Amino acid sequence: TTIKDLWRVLGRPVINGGFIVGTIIKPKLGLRPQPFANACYDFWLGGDFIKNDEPQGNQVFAPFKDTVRAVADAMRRAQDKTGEAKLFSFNITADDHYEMLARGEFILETFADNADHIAFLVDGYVAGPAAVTTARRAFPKQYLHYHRAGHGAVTSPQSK
Amino acid sequence: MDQSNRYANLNLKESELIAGGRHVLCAYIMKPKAGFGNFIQTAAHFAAESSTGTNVEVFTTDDFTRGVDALVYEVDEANSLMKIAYPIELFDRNVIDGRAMIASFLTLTIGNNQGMGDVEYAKMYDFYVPPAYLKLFDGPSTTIKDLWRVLGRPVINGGFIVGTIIKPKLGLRPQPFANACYDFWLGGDFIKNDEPQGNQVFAPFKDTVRAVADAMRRAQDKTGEAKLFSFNITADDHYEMLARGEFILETFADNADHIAFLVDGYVAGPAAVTTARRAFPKQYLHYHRAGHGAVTSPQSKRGYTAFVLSKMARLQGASGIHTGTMGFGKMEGEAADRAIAYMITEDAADGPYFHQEWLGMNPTTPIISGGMNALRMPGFFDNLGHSNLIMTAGGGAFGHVDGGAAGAKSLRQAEQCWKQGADPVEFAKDHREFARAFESFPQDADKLYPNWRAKLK
Amino acid sequence: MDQSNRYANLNLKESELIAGGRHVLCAYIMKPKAGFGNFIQTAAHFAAESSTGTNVEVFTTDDFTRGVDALVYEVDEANSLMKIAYPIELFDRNVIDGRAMIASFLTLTIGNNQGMGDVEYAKMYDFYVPPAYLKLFDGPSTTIKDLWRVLGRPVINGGFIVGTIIKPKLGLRPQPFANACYDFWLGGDFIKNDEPQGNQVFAPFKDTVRAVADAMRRAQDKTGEAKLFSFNITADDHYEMLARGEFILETFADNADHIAFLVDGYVAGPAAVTTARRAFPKQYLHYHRAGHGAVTSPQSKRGYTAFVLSKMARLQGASGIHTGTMGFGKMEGEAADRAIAYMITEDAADGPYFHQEWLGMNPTTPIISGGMNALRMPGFFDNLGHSNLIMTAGGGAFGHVDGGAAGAKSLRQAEQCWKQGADPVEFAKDHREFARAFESFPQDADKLYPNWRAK
Ligand SMILES: O=C(O)[C@@](O)(COP(=O)(O)O)[C@H](O)[C@H](O)COP(=O)(O)O
Ligand SMILES: O=C(O)[C@@](O)(COP(=O)(O)O)[C@H](O)[C@H](O)COP(=O)(O)O
Ligand SMILES: [Mg+2]
Ligand SMILES: [Mg+2]
Ligand SMILES: [Mg+2]
Repeated sequence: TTIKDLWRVLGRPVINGGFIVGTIIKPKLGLRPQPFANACYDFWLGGDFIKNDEPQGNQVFAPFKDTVRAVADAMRRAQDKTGEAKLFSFNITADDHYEMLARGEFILETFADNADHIAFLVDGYVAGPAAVTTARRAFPKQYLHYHRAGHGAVTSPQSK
Repeated sequence: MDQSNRYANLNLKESELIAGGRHVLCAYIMKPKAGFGNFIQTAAHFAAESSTGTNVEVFTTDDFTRGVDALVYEVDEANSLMKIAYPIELFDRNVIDGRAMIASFLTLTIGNNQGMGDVEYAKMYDFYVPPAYLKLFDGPSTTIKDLWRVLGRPVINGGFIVGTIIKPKLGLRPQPFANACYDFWLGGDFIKNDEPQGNQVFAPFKDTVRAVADAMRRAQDKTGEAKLFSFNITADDHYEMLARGEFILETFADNADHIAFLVDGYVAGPAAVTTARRAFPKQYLHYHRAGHGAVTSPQSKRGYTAFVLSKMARLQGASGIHTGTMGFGKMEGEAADRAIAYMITEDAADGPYFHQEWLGMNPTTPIISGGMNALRMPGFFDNLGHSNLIMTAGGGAFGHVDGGAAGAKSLRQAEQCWKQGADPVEFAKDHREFARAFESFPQDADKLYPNWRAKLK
Repeated sequence: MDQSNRYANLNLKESELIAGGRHVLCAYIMKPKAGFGNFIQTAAHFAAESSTGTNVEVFTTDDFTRGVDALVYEVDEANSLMKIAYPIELFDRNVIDGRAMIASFLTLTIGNNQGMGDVEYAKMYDFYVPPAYLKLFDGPSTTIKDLWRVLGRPVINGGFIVGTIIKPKLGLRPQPFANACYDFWLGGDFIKNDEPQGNQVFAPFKDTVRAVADAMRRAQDKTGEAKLFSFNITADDHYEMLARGEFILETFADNADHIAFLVDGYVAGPAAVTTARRAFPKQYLHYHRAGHGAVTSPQSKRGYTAFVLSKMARLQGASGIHTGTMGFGKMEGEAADRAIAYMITEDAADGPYFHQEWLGMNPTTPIISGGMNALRMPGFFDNLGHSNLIMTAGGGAFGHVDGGAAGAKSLRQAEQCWKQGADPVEFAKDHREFARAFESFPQDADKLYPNWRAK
């Protein structure tokens, strides 16, 4: 999957479809499911794409399934209000391959007719290539968003 | 019962329906049966049976239902033409991933309407799929580019893939089967299973797969060139398809990207095509259409055309589909079938009634097969205009008098002649294997090249 | 190229080919195109393209190959008849369990031969399957007995299952859909999804399944009788079919044995039918044949007949298949179609060309549907001779002027009229739901019972 597939969902040209206006839900951690979804809705009134901040998932104060359901409702509301397609990139990173599958399968089923508006975020540097491949091979029709948190430990020019 | 007031709206404009992007359009050639309704009444009942209604009024109908009715928007009784607009909300979607299914498109648009007692016949000639519905289809994941890359060809306009089918259709035991493979691969690129070859008692699947893998490795060592094989993994059982594909990839090992999977998509159905597309997206999916002629033949006034079949196969995710020889081979076909190839390969193309934008959906290769040989190829290519495709010649290769390798070479040379714009008889004087195709198929040579004897001596 | 010396052996005796048990026999109505070969030459080429050959000689052919050639063994050019014997070794088998696949039978016997440039047309009217090949097919695992048992009927000759289809075909949202189910179930037994109903954006699958399960509980509590539902689980993706079926059974819970699974087997194909048969063998498999008319219609001279389709469906494992109304309803059909029902229900039966022994393979129910209503049923049963079947009437139930429940009772009562041997107009004098079906469908009433209003 490539940006072509995001441009197509947005109704843009599939060749040089242009700039995708995005954000990250901030606070990095701390928003409960409904204030999280309220921030999504607000941003989507003027923007295209939202990604989870890299550590957001299934914290005790923002359970994964409740957050996924509130975000799916916010996507429908924002799309109904604006008449424009909206995208979300969900963190499905886990140590356990079966947890990654369980997260991705739940998201696609929940988003239903908006399932092609979903990207899957993987923290590929800390979880490793095995986690990246789990998402690439299990969900090849969903845009795979590689987040590189931790890379700076070796990539910095300060490191030789 | 006259349902034309509900199901016909001839004041709708086709460009507004296309522009709106909320409807699938289908164009049919139809005739009412004698003693029932007129053309519009019959077309209206056809739309009702293809969307929300039945042959009588039901008291459970509400206005929400009426809003998703399929509508007859254009008729031309003189040319037996009927066009229907299907609201895209009617089509079924997967619960697991929200994607489209061709089974739902088929059920509504060419399902029960094919058994109506008040219709003599109705055949779909074209369909339009708007962006909102088009993007929900799988589309191809692997293309000819992936075969060209393995062959060391350019990934854009990589050219002609010289192929064959292992003949006899059935009857070769595993080692004679693999020997024919090896012989052809000394001069050619690609081999496909003949459509029914699989796990017959006399040619067990695992033994054949192992012998073919050894023949691929020996031909590649002998020639220094990459070779391809397309295996039939068709089964009624999904788990048998998986078991066949998994065994092949493991056995071929470092040559696993040289493998294509063949599915008899018309007889096994879209479910079998989707099993291969979704289980093995990194393996070229070769759609074989055995049985299609029962509806696609122009002799049939029912079902759908080969153009419609080919267009659906691209949505389903075939990497390639058999498009026929366009009148140049042994099966039914016409020169005008070149438009089928353009619909499945281009990003934008014209069907008989609708223009289609593919929005970057991957192309489906036209696979040319059916009574082809070296002698018939130049005329075929003149009609199509290119050779960025796979052509398989079973009888044309294994019926060459000097063997499979010579027959493969004869097909390579045929395309080299067409590419150089050469006269085939003159060209033949300097290309033996191609000149020996004249002697292997002397009935084709007398028809296509009269007096080839006097010049080829 | 004339291949008749190899692929035609008209000295073979059909009775010896049957007795040998080593061949599948197919009977076709075939016409050659002009300017090619004569009838036998064309039939021989047809057999070559349907077994071991092509249109030219290939030097890889050996005598072992010649031994598995399909052979033209009988021709009747005057009646355009061609009969071909296929050695059973030709047919593909599963690597995982050694069983047969209908996809291989179809590929060889009615595959590429349907695109031949030298044939005008060729349609299969009958086929014979010997014991050695027959026993390798799945066959049905669930039958009408399993529905009769759930209904509390005798498991032998349990009788007529009163059914409907939820109409509108599409458009009802989940609660309006479930309300129509509840209403019909107050008078009837069985409800099927209309063939395209599934997971439309306006009627999501899980919401509809949950509302229907609540309606089943309410109708069962109200009536004290068991109710059945046949859900469409058709999908291109095998994993979507499993996901739909698994959700339904879990949701219906203690009513899970009241569920049948509907598969659009002609458009989704044999692969979809086998997914349901093998994944859910304890759930009645309802084969819906939408699209079949493109080849089965007598207007077509290609492909195969409805008889051939129905016979294959029994081998595939359909618990039931739509066999049509045999000319009594809105779809194309002939009264002679009663022989289709007998082929799929009996242990031994005659097709147009071949007698078939089923060796105890389970029967497939004839599912009767398509423009049926209470008025048309007596004539239907008189032609068939029995009512041990499922009949679904969508328009016939939901077009009844007094509602779905009354619609259901008119169907029940019209079978009681036929079973009792009563005159339908006299019977209607004492059965109001039946009588009101005459008022609901007055054009059918005027044709079938001329002076019903006076009486
Ligand atoms: O079995 C055969 O006849 C072929 O292998 C061709 O063999 P030959 O080269 O010897 O003729 C193909 O299956 C047909 O081409 C199918 O027709 P189509 O491509 O139209 O679907
Ligand atoms: O959609 C329909 O038309 C039906 O639900 C019948 O509804 P009605 O009762 O309202 O007519 C069935 O699918 C047809 O009977 C199929 O034909 P067949 O059984 O011949 O395959
Ligand atoms: Mg971040
Ligand atoms: Mg073939
Ligand atoms: Mg129906």
